[PDB]
Amino acid sequence: DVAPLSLGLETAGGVMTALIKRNSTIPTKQTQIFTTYSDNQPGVLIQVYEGERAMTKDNNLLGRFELSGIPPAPRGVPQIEVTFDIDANGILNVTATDKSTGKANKITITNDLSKEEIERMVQEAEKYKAEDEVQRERVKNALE
Repeated sequence: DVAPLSLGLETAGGVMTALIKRNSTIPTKQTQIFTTYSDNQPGVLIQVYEGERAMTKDNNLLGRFELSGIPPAPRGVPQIEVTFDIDANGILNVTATDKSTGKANKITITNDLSKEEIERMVQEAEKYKAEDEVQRERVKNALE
């Protein structure tokens, strides 16, 4: 019925950027536009995470994929359309599309987390909220 944890990707500096918030009713789909952190960046590495912590290293890695062939441009210029989709079965599909070329790549996360594991993660996020925000502040929608 609901997404037990927020689902997002890593933005520059290892920042957790959530596309689907914890407790969102499913099926659900959210889209955000991202960009490159470096000049003439030829690709973006999409790193899929689940959890409530501000930094991705403190959340659970679900999977990674690369989107290559980004045409040369200054940092912050390319437009990468990222869509997180949860179907009726609770399965997550993540797609990244380069708006200039139309090139897309995707990953489907399979469940081949218990109530206590989810509760531990939510509680830990509440306990370390300040340390987490300090780390986030020092390091917007740019991807590496």
